[PDB]
Amino acid sequence: MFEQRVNSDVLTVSTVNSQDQVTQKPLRDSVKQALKNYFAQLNGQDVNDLYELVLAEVEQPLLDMVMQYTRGNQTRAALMMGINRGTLRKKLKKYGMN
Amino acid sequence: SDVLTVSTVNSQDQVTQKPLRDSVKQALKNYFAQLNGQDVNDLYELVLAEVEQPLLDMVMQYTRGNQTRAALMMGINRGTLRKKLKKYGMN
DNA sequence: AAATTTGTAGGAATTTTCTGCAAATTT
DNA sequence: AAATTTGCAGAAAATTCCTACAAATTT
Repeated sequence: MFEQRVNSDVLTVSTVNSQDQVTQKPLRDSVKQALKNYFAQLNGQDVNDLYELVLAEVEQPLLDMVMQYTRGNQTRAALMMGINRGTLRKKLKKYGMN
Repeated sequence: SDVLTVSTVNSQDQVTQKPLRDSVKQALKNYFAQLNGQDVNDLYELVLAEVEQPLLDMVMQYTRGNQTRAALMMGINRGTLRKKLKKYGMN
């Protein structure tokens, strides 16, 4: 009765294919494509912060959404993110989301 | 100004960048919509796993398997990098 | 009025980083 | 032959979690 949903198809993005068909593709692929374009627009400059870069680029919307979902409730949000409430405040403050 | 973008196409077949953060936002909106008050429990690890894997994969490709360069580029410790690679069975 | 959340902080638990070196690999 | 990387591990540093409670807010 239940068809398998693979971990990569849990967070997906609408894409358009060669037959103008709208299909869900993994978020993984978005991250992959962004990184491929990032490397391509690098031209040998030195990087030392790529993890923090990506992490910010991904943490901000996550906090935005879980806060919208919990209607400002940091405790449910923390419980739902699977992180400590203090950690959540830290992150929120880090991104000016207070 | 935006370093991490993806390519989008509109109805006129014009291609345009958009921040990765928009993708993440869309994916989460779809996620929250799809579940009806079912409990979400470990969402941070979820997303973090969904994002760390293609990152490791791409930086390891870019550094041709060189963990030291990968780790330096990413700005984390070589041990941390190894740990993460083990975590996702990329070793 | 009662239940929940919020702000806060000291301490414990865990994770990351630092240092350093023998062995293996790449150059 | 030399330089770099790898694998590893004990310790320091940093981060996250736990605990607990008064104050504030929501139900």
